[PDB]
Amino acid sequence: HGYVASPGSRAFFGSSAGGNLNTNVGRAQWEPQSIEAPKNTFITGKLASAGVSGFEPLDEQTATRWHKTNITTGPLDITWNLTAQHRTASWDYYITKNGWNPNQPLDIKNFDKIASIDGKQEVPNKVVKQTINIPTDRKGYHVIYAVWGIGDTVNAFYQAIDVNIQ
Ligand SMILES: [Cu+2]
Repeated sequence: HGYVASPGSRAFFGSSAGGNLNTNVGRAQWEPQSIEAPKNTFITGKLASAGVSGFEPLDEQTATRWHKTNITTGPLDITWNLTAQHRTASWDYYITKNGWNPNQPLDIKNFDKIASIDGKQEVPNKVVKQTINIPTDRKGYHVIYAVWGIGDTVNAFYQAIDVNIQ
């Protein structure tokens, strides 16, 4: 169990720790760490919630619905907080392509992978800091999809992150 705290994930921003910068986020208000589903679950319109019961409000998609963190292209520091550390297989990061439609349901086919870090089947610390590169053809509102793949189960934790790139 864990979430991306920086840049704040869509779920994290729903919690008091995230400043309640997103409203009406269902279970994300209290447990943004709990978005757990089998690996390779990428159902169109159900990426933000990973299809998980109680997280449905996260799946709404418009250009103005969610709070964005202002970022630049190039290096971006990602910080996860884990409320329950687990042996880890992988960390994968995707971002929406230039030209994607922010008023349409999220579809993984409209993202590129942009980083992949091997967990080496070890147990990470409760704060995990990684650096990924944001490609320079991205400007404006984009969604980063951060995926923590568990080493000793068939599951992953899924974190949609709303960013405004300038
Ligand atoms: Cu857990």
